[PDB]
Amino acid sequence: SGFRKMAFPSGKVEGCMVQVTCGTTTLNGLWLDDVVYCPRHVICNYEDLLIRKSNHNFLVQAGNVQLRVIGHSMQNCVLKLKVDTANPKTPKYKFVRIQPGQTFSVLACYNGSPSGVYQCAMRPNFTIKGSFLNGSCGSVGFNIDYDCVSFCYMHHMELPTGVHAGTDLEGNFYGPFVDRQTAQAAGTDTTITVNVLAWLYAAVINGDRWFLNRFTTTLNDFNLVAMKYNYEPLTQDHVDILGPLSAQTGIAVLDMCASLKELLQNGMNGRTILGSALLEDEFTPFDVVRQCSGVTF
Amino acid sequence: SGFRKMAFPSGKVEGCMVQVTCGTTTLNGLWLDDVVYCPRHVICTSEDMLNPNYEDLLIRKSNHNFLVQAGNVQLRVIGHSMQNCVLKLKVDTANPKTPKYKFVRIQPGQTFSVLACYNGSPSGVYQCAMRPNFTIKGSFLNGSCGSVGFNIDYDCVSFCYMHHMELPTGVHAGTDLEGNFYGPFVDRQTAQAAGTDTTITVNVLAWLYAAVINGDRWFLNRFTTTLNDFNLVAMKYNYEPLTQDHVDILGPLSAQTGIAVLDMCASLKELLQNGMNGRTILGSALLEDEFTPFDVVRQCSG
Ligand SMILES: C[C@@]1(C(=O)Nc2cncc3ccccc23)C(=O)Nc2ccc(Cl)cc21
Ligand SMILES: [Cl-]
Repeated sequence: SGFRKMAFPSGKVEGCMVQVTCGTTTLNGLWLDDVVYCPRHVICNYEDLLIRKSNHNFLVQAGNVQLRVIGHSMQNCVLKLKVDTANPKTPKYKFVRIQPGQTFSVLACYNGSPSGVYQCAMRPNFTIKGSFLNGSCGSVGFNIDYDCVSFCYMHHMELPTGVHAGTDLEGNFYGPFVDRQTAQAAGTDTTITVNVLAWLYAAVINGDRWFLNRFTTTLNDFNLVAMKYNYEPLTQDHVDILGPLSAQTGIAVLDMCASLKELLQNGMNGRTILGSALLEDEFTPFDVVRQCSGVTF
Repeated sequence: SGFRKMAFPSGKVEGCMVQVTCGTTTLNGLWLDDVVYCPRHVICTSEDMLNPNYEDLLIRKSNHNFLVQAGNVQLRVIGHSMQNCVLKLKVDTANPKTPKYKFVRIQPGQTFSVLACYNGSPSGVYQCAMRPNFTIKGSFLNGSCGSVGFNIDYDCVSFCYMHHMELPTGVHAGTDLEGNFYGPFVDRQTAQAAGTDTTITVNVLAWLYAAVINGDRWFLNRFTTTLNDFNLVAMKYNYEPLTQDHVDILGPLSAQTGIAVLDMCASLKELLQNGMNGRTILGSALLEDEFTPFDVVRQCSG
């Protein structure tokens, strides 16, 4: 029993974190093979700023050992520093771009030194509600699938509302954001409906059935209610994805949708679901199956 | 900005997790130097669980009965001793990935990260607090025994918990790494219940200071309270008595925000009386009690 916001073990990623210094700016780098990936704003027209830099201007540090930079290129908003030493601790990895609603683990780092690990979700507005201070830039988001680390996020900036914006590891931002000091705002956020439903199934699995009802709804009627409560549209793909949880608990997806419709119109009424007074939307249907079945890495 | 339930990076601990098999029972072990620490109930046969005599069960076991596995490599057990409710298996190989470590016993209200493992393989990491009733509200399935709780302050890993059992309410009970249980619990299948839980008042106040630091002041008020009057109200909501030690511990947060501890205590009393009124504090509709005053300073400043 128990349901917790659980991150993937960060060990495979810790072995990659390095400190990248360029002039006054100090942030984190991801050292994979002989390349160190970091936000391109470490140099701060990035093509013009980078052409003025030499390899010895980038001081890379892995523990107490300094890596010597032998090349530098830019791929969208990420700087790829070619180094002389290939990281022996480089895990099996892939660079994946995640979709909003998908969750990942963030290894927050300051001065190439991992300080904490937390779970979060790519919000529908392409921001993440992270926990970052100055020096956290270059901190990465990842998932582990068997023995392979899928890098999906690299932290770049904090928006004025306290939410965070970053890129995939190919330097492509999530959202309509740019990497410079300018007026940028996080768009109106929405709740990840498929994730709330997954968390309601986890609650059922954990012996919390008060919110269940004899009712079931149509996908059209659920989406009409969901749009009114700033909830993401639930697709037939989402219903199919919730299939295993629906099978395991005995509550059809549209039965749990009638439960969510009642929770949205009526509220929790002094009650909690999995120790929460709010509808949690940062557990995907896969996170619920992984935690309520015990998959290992 | 941002406030998250943040666990310590688990890497230093992952390198220690091993699978301990003794007969039918398979659980996790913590391999530090040439010793593998695991719950002593690994020697029990379920029908030797209501009233196990571990000294009698262990005297019957030999070193080759304990199959220890670190990855695909099998460790050879060369000795075995028992220290309270933990089994210490002396192995022939010292773990090269052994970090700088200490065994620390924690007090209720203290938090720690848990690296949940199954078959000596880490599956997840989460942040926990030792509840005032000495249980933890973990996320554990069968086969998670031996999973450890830790804090990684500086470069040293302080091991504070080893998972042993799940109580009938779904909460978990375990020991420090010296095998001493937290709480009035025993490693027996006998009827054991978690005592009435309470809210860690010092941690709620710390989380309210984190909220002030993050620009959330809606809950603040023009009132102060005596410490006695705060506890009289707090006790009625099942909140732990706030001691002068707790007030002293909150001193730095009070200094940083400019809100005296007893004024933050008046805000808390008001939140207990009124609730949130559709509002949230740091994305929560409930008063969070699993962030110590130290966790708040670490996450908000360094
Ligand atoms: C092995 C066991 C235990 O609580 N294990 C578990 C530990 N943690 C989580 C579990 C979730 C589901 C099932 C079993 C879980 C048990 O089933 N009875 C019993 C009695 C005494 C002790 Cl010290 C240990 C146990
Ligand atoms: Cl303590």
